[PDB]
Amino acid sequence: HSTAIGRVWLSVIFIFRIMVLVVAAESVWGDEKSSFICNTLQ
Amino acid sequence: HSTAIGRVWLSVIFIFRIMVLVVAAESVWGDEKSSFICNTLQ
Repeated sequence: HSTAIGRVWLSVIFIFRIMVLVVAAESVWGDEKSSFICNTLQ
Repeated sequence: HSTAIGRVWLSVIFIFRIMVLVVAAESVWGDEKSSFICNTLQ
């Protein structure tokens, strides 16, 4: 029922976001807090 | 040749400063820098 601009392009871009997020979830943001250190001793 | 106000009182006060400084030199100020710590990790 959808037109061509959303049937193809929107779905592909959504899959692109899914794949990029999966790649960047465990890898880029895996050590976001463990390696987040501050210069203070508190 | 000195008068009474400096022959007795001034000398005694000077000795008082000597004794107090000797007591407070190694004891009070002995760990002035070794125990001087800062909250930073730098």
